[PDB]
Amino acid sequence: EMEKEFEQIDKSGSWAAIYQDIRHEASDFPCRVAKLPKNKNRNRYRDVSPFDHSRIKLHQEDNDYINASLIKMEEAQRSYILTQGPLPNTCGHFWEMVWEQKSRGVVMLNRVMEKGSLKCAQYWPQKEEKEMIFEDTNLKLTLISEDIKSYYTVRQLELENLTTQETREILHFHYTTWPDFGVPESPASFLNFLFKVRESGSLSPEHGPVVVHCSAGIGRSGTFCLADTCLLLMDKRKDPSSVDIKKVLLEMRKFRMGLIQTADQLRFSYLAVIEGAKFIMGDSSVQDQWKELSHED
Ligand SMILES: O=C(O)COc1c(C(=O)O)sc2c1sc1cc(NC3CCN(S(=O)(=O)Cc4ccccc4)CC3)ccc12
Repeated sequence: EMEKEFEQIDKSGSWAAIYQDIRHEASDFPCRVAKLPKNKNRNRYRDVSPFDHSRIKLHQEDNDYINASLIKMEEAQRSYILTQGPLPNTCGHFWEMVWEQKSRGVVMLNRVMEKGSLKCAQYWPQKEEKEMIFEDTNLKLTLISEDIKSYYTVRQLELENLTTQETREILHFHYTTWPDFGVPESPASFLNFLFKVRESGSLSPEHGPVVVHCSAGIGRSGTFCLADTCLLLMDKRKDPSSVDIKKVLLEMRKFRMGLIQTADQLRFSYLAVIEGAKFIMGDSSVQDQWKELSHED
């Protein structure tokens, strides 16, 4: 169905119309807390807000607000937290959220500078010997190691609750070559990275939801989660034909606005899912193929 649909859309060249259709149907819920005056400086973009019903609340009495949404995919049985790139004033909240939600993985799909502008704060330590303390949320963060590939880096971080002295390992997955409002180089490079996240165990139901972020937390992040959810649905039923990508996206859009930002990002999601289906249905060669085609070395 999906590969048929994909061919029928490319032929008619109607990706824009298909994408706009989803924009039209998409849920609309209030974002009243996000729009409170006291939270203006907690939002990176005026027009990108978490719905009240699905927002992550910080466990504090001062101000519980963070620009983050819990995407809870009931049928798939996987949850994601989509959030904006933290601001210089919300890095402590970002890590507070990771701690409180018991996340094991953070997926970052942007660079700190893109198109000459700063799309995200430097919210993690770049050097082992220079750890970060977030005074406001009483948290310590230390770079333990990093594994740099050509187009993505995986970092091991240690997060410490300074109140309890409890520590956890966070894995940081940083895709560095995904342009804003753009698409990955190929399905292969995208899937190579997604499977890295998967193979880390960071997506396990044993943990809290993985935190996923680019700059606004909706375009690239939306693309990432849609592809992952569709592959997981397909996997559970071992039935690629049972997956309706647009339906999955619309469901996801119940939890955060604007997920997937361009028609081509939607088109790419189809490509990645169709290609990833090969692995799901038992082709044990494609994963090595993606690794080679990704040029990660
Ligand atoms: O590929 C990417 O990751 C692109 O990421 C983005 C940016 C970046 O600099 O990286 S800026 C930006 C996005 S997405 C986005 C959306 C946006 N506004 C959208 C938000 C979603 N809506 S909606 O879901 O339709 C609800 C709505 C909100 C406001 C007005 C009208 C409707 C459409 C406008 C403004 C800036 C940005």
